Amino acid sequence: PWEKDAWEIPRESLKLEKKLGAGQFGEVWMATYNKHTKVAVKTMKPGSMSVEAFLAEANVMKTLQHDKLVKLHAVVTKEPIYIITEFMAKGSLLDFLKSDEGSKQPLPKLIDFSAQIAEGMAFIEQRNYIHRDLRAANILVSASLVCKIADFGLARVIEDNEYTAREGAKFPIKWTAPEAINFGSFTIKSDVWSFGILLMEIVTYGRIPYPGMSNPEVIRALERGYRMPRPENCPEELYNIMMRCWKNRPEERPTFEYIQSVLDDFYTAT
Amino acid sequence: KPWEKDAWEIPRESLKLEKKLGAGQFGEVWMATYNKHTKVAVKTMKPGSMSVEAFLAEANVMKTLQHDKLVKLHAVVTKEPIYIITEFMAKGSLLDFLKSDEGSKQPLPKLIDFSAQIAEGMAFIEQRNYIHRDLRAANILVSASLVCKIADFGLARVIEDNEYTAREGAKFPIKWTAPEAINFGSFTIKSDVWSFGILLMEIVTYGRIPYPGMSNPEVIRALERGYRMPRPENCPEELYNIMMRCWKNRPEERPTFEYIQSVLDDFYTAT
Ligand SMILES: CN1CCN([C@H]2CC[C@H](n3cc(-c4ccc(Oc5ccccc5)cc4)c4c(N)ncnc43)CC2)CC1
Ligand SMILES: CN1CCN([C@H]2CC[C@H](n3cc(-c4ccc(Oc5ccccc5)cc4)c4c(N)ncnc43)CC2)CC1
Repeated sequence: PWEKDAWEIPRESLKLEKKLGAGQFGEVWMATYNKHTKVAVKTMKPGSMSVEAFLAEANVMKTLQHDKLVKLHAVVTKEPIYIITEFMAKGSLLDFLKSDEGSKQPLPKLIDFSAQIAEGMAFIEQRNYIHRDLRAANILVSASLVCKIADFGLARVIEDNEYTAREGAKFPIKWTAPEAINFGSFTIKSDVWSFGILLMEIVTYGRIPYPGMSNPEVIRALERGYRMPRPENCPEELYNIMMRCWKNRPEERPTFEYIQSVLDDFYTAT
Repeated sequence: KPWEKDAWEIPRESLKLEKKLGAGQFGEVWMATYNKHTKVAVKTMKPGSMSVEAFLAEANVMKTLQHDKLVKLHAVVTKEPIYIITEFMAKGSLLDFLKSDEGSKQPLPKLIDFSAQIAEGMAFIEQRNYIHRDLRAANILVSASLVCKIADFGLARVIEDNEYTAREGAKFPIKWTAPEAINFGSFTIKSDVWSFGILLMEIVTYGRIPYPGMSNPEVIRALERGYRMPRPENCPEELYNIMMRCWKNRPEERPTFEYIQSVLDDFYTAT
């Protein structure tokens, strides 16, 4: 139980133990808080995030408490910002699906992963929040194989400046619904499109979306009604959900409440 | 057979509009036949979009801007509303071509070829102390043999701002326009250079929107803080370096089109 009164904490309360990896806009560490609590710490790169803007958003994030969302524990306000969360022992779902243990998960387990993520996104949907960067790399997996959504809303507070431009694409074209690419219209419905791509990621154990296709080829193909074909070992029930998520009109995409209910039914059937 | 060089102001009756090519904000464009034998394009301006006297004054400058990489301005019709008669370009706009089945398959050397052709045309405009004012892939035309020609050069200056054109939305697009042109109406050959950089990104991405995922306010504030579009997939560093030169904050620090044309010509043969 993280101490409820510990929100803005000093940097010295954290002992960074092990570097888990380096991303575009920050690094993540396994750490010990106050000599006793194992946590994860995301240290943002200098210039990636404003303290005032992040804190204003992080005070919304921290209220998004749900079993399928990574728990946001604390922050460090000194530059550059630290984000302190629960530690997830099996890392990202993308890495897990491409590991020895995760590549062997049977189809019912894959459906269960998808249903867990859908339940978390249904919570975000009910709370009138938006993830903005849903993909398997932003799903974390616990020691007992519970999937939790990470980085919810974080893309909104990563600044676009000379420092972050050096790091490349902020959002990946292949996961992003057409209207957010073309019009910056990020909504829960653009999250629904991304969830469809994530579902394909899960069923393919982490294959790149649209294999063999460049980003321009993906955009133009989607405009002509192309959608990723159903791959091997993908049940039609699962593929049909993906196709619903990839409707061209955002308003015609299903709710996450609908998605979770259908995924839950297909889990028990499998 | 080439256009006759004393047929400038022509009667509307000399034109047979054959097929509408598309409807724009301030006018429409038609494939037409002139005098029963000459295939042309006709841009018919919407009523209220242009003054006949102001247009004629500018059109008499535009018609002297004759160059292989600029669309040839043949004739005009002065009765309201104005018609602009030019050569016909069989593959339409470069933006549409890059998003078509055939144009989406153009190899990288061809994309560099297109860039160098446009740069050659802009170097001519630069040498003639003219200003395009609305350079983007939508305003480049492509011929049957894949020659790229610059269209609408100078036309934005004679589109009126009134109750009629205000209903058509934004006159110039924010994400294509140099900051000093947005902020102070400072349209120069150097703001064209900025726009050419955005056009070069359009070409290498086969027509993607500039600044994907970003609103217009987000683009303006990001640029003020040194953000520039990152190098995309399958964009050589040579080409991206030219874009970055075009996007210098200070206009006088942007290269000339004579420089851009020479560097793109070098990179073309290398590819
Ligand atoms: C080749 N791989 C190497 C490992 N790389 C990544 C390294 C960091 C890993 N990682 C990332 C996280 C992690 C930590 C904090 C965080 O911040 C927010 C959370 C919610 C809302 C807003 C912000 C988001 C994510 C993580 C973790 N908590 N517990 C355990 N591991 C974690 C996820 C994998 C991925 C590529
Ligand atoms: C979805 N698409 C549908 C097609 N839309 C456009 C429709 C009009 C097309 N189009 C436009 C032109 C065209 C014609 C006249 C003209 O006027 C000036 C030229 C130079 C200087 C000043 C004025 C400018 C451009 C065109 C063409 N010449 N020959 C062949 N096609 C042409 C270019 C594409 C673009 C959007």
